[PDB]
Amino acid sequence: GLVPRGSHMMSIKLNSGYEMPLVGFGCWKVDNATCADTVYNAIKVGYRLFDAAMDYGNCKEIGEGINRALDEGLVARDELFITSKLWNSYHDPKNVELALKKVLSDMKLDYIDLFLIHFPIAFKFVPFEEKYPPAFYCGDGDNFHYEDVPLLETWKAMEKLTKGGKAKSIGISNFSAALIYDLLRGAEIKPAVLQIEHHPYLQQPRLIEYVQSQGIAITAYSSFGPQSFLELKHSKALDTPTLFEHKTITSIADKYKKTPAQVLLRWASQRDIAIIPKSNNPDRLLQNLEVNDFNLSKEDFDEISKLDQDLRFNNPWDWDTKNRIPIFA
Amino acid sequence: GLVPRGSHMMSIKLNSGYEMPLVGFGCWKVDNATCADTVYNAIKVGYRLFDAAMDYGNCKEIGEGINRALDEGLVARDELFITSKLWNSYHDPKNVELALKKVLSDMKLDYIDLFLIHFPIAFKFVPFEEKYPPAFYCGDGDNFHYEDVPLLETWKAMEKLTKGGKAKSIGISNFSAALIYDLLRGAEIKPAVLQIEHHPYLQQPRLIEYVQSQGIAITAYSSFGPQSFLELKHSKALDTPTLFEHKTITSIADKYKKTPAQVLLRWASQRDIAIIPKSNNPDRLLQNLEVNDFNLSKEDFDEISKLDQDLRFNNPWDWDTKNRIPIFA
Ligand SMILES: NC(=O)C1=CN([C@@H]2O[C@H](COP(=O)(O)OP(=O)(O)OC[C@H]3O[C@@H](n4cnc5c(N)ncnc54)[C@H](OP(=O)(O)O)[C@@H]3O)[C@@H](O)[C@H]2O)C=C[C@H]1SC[C@H](O)[C@@H](O)CS
Ligand SMILES: NC(=O)C1=CN([C@@H]2O[C@H](COP(=O)(O)OP(=O)(O)OC[C@H]3O[C@@H](n4cnc5c(N)ncnc54)[C@H](OP(=O)(O)O)[C@@H]3O)[C@@H](O)[C@H]2O)C=C[C@H]1SC[C@H](O)[C@@H](O)CS
Repeated sequence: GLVPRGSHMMSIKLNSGYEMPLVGFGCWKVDNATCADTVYNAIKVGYRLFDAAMDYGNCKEIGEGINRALDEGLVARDELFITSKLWNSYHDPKNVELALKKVLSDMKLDYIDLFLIHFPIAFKFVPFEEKYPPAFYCGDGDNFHYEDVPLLETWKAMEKLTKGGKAKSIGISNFSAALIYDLLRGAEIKPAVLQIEHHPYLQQPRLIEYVQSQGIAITAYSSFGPQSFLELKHSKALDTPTLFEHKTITSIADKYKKTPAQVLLRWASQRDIAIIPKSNNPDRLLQNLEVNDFNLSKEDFDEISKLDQDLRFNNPWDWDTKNRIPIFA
Repeated sequence: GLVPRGSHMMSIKLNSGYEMPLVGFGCWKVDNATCADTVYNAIKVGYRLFDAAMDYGNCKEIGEGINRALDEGLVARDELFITSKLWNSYHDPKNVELALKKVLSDMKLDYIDLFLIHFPIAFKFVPFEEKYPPAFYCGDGDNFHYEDVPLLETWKAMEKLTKGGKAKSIGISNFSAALIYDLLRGAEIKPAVLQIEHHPYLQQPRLIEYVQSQGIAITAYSSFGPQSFLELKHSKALDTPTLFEHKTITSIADKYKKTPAQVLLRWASQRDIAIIPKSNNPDRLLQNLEVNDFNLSKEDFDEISKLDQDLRFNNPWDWDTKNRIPIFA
């Protein structure tokens, strides 16, 4: 804690007054059977932020790993930054507090550090005891059904959660800039964080610029582009040249004795965009944490900028073929 | 009125129950000194829809041209379809009815057929007697200032206008699909029309698909792409290959003995997207009206589809360099 180089301890000061680590551990598709051990060892290795969600179905296991490290005194609770996300089924204001209480109960925590609206999409509510996580289930087989709940109504409910301190900060995910522009017109509390798909194939620079100009922090997901989606046989990801072998990336990695993956992560964090790389592998765990001790050059950013092709892998358009979800159209 | 070919009489049935002509006359940059004569002669030539806006500054002259044709009995009022648009300064609900009354007073009409929210942008109100049209003026020199009025609040005010019948139908313009998706959650009356920039360089196909699937009609503007903007020395438009000389377009025009301009217009109207070509020239007036009597082929649509490059000329991002307006980011 005394070497004057960049490290995994660097943080962003949120507009709520709390610090958020720039580098955290992503929990999507972290396997249930081993998730607690993975989270515990990530804490041992030095991870302090964990990016969870109601949708991910491993909330209890994440909590077991956290509470093991807390019980052993490896870390204090206030050193950890726990993020969760309100799923689409729970946008009705009357269900927002219920959803947070469910997260806290599952994770066996008194509070979470950041609660995000996971998507600007409002599914018909499904009771916890009918299906949890409900995922795409809307009470009627495979058919999607939706609730007429404007985003601002959900947001006002999220605002009330900060007052009791059970969610220290609140934010949004997968909102376009146009939606954020309208939301702030009705917001008493600005979102602290926007979390979005972000990688060199999908750079959305004007979204980044507008949102950061508002003092809203940005967290990138799927920083390795198509990689996260190969195991799901995402046809577009299967057909996309890997960022790990792309000549623009590898030639930059060659300059700094870093891996392509480390360049892809630092490309975000050096621009004050937080990252949450995911791995079930305890060997890339450390490489993904130690990305802030080198700097890309201005020419490197210029070169990486050329890769933008508006290639989006996580697009709800593909979920419901009867009622297309147009949040990124 | 008895030849069984497509013509300028074709219309779209709006979800409000009223018919809207597929081909109308656009009034942006129609010069004030000659606007009344131009509108009157357009009615003589057979135009029935006129696309006006508070921002355009020629509302009185448009009304003079209309009322001349009505006084001479060239047309009845119910044969005309008059569109106007609520400017950004008037999004506060208390100012929405005021704005419609201003339009009716200027145009000397009892009602308009379609009132659109011109942009999802809320400027600080400026009184009519201080500046009309206010354009970008927000009460403070060149500085922009804004109102914290969520779009749904403005929309509810537009909804009330339909009840008194002074606006037969209501709609929106320059809204992204994500904004429309949220608006419909709060709407009692769905928008009848979305009006957007639309041409082969900016095809936004998923926006078109989602919006039409909702039963909302679409009106294209700037169907000739960069052409409208050359007189304003729009640097991007000045650097853009004209659609009139683009080989994909000219080769299609060559098949049907039509001009490139006629192909560009029919490309929209054949897909049930209404068009509003503008001309101060009384000779292209007729060519722009007579576009529905030929059909493009499926291969032609395939070829024109390839021109899409997300090239947007009318982008409010460029208006305010201090507070970037991110509605299309
Ligand atoms: N807000 C949202 O909607 C979502 C948020 N997340 C969050 O982001 C975390 C990370 O994004 P991931 O998509 O999990 O993928 P990513 O980190 O890009 O890459 C993971 C894959 O890369 C391999 N890997 C890791 N480290 C590597 C190194 N150093 N070198 C090479 N390859 C590396 C991993 O393989 P191992 O596990 O075998 O190592 C992976 O294959 C997420 O975890 C989450 O916290 C992401 C997406 C969405 S939520 C998803 C969706 O919206 C659903 O909720 C609804 S359908
Ligand atoms: N909703 C909005 O925000 C806006 C709506 N409009 C509306 O659309 C009408 C038409 O779009 P235009 O931009 O006016 O331009 P367009 O018709 O594409 O082309 C006009 C130019 O093309 C030439 N021309 C006409 N006919 C031709 C033929 N047959 N062959 C070749 N060239 C042709 C014209 O030249 P002449 O006048 O010399 O013939 C033109 O040069 C608009 O009229 C309006 O009703 C459009 C834009 C926006 S509002 C604008 C902006 O948002 C401001 O309000 C705020 S900054």
